[PDB]
Amino acid sequence: SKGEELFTGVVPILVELDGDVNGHKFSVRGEGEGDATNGKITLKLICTTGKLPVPWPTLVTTCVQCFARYPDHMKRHDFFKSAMPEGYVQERTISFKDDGTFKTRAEVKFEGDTIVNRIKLKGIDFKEDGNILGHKLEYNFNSHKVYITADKQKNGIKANFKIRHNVEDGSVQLADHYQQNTPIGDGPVRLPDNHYLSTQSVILEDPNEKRDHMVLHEFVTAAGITHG
Repeated sequence: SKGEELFTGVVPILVELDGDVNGHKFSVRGEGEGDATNGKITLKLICTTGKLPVPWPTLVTTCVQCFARYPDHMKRHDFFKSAMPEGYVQERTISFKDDGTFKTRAEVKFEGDTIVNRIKLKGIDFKEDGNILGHKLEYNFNSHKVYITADKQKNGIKANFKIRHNVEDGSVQLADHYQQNTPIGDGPVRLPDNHYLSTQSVILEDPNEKRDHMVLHEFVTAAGITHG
């Protein structure tokens, strides 16, 4: 169908985040491009309000899963691309184990020849000396499995996963991710069989950049289904 026809080449990405964490109001704007044909996503995210009140690794999951590499036999389970022309709504609850929680609502839609991901984030109950508000998380990212299961009742999908953050002392700050995606258009989308996304990420910096920013590389590939 359509949707999958749009991600055949490189598609620009624009990210707009407006956040409130414990009263800290910030805004992130990022630029990049996507390439589902290989699993690739490239973003540069800048904090336009100044210094980010939280570590950048906390915002990776929040700041485009339609750019995943689905194998041919599993393309009938690509919910993200099937709903894309109109877009989808990505809702998330992120529960940091020993600290506050994030609540995010995003609209990921097509704005012309550009993929736009507009997010609203509100986190509360954070420790002023925790690993999040204390900036004790390492500046790298791990590899994780994103478990995607269909949600027939809402004509969408739900996904769950566990986000290993490395802390400066060699411990791990767990961010438990609960997610649900619902299409914005009034159309027939593909509800998938149970599968997962094997994700590899890379967090870098730009040496010539004086702004609070993060450069995010994403390589995600879907698996978990042998048709039979």
